[PDB]
Amino acid sequence: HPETLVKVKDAEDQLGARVGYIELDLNSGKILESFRPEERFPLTSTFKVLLCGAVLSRVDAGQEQLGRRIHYSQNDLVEYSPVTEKHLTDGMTVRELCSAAITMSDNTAANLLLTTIGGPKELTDFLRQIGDKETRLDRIEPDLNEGKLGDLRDTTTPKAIASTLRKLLTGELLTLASRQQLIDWMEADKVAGPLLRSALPAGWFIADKSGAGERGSRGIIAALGPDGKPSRIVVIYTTGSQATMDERNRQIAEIGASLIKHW
Ligand SMILES: [Cl-]
Ligand SMILES: [Cl-]
Ligand SMILES: [Cl-]
Ligand SMILES: [Cl-]
Ligand SMILES: [Mg+2]
Ligand SMILES: [Mg+2]
Ligand SMILES: [Mg+2]
Repeated sequence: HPETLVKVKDAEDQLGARVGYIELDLNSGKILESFRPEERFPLTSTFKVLLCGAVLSRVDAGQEQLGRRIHYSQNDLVEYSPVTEKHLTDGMTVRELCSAAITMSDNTAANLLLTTIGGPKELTDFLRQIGDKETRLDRIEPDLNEGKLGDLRDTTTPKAIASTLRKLLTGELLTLASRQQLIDWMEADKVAGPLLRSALPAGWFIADKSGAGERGSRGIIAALGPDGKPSRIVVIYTTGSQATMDERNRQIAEIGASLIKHW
């Protein structure tokens, strides 16, 4: 909607950075709205949904078990690891790690999951296999969050990741049980959801994953809609801003508020 595009432009002006935006119809994949849809942005922590997709593909294939216990050590622990820092001595199962990575934004959990699949290159190969030609993961947390100028590492485009999320959450890439488990993780309540959840109306469905990195990187991918059922995918990315985190959050949240208002 033009009203949403105005809010995307206002965000670029206020934040002093590029903003990328896409909305897709969930059922058809038709592009409803877009702004800088094929420009590159850091994935930031939005990659964690793609990662758990890859894990679930391996579960479907009999190559991984959700109940497999992963044991790890103190120097696997990186910053922003609220769940994994509670399990150094007992380990965590693969399903516990995906829940932690997606719902609690746990960096160590995502790194351990990356190990389970064989690393960033294997995630990139899985993406290529399912038809995503743009998205790339090169590094693990927190390195992938650096957001360096002119660096193509750990980037996607809004259009590419929107299409990939649609492939994972709908149709036949994952089994129904896997599809439902990924949605469950993404729908689970989080500690704070400033970008879309905070103002989302009661009774709306939302399955989302946000990310924040260095150098102004911020992103969210989501499936959402009224009446407890998703009907659109929205992706919003920015990088480069040196505005405060609160200002960055507020400008992105206004884009979401407009999407909902003019739905
Ligand atoms: Cl454009
Ligand atoms: Cl573009
Ligand atoms: Cl492993
Ligand atoms: Cl959020
Ligand atoms: Mg050990
Ligand atoms: Mg649930
Ligand atoms: Mg809820």
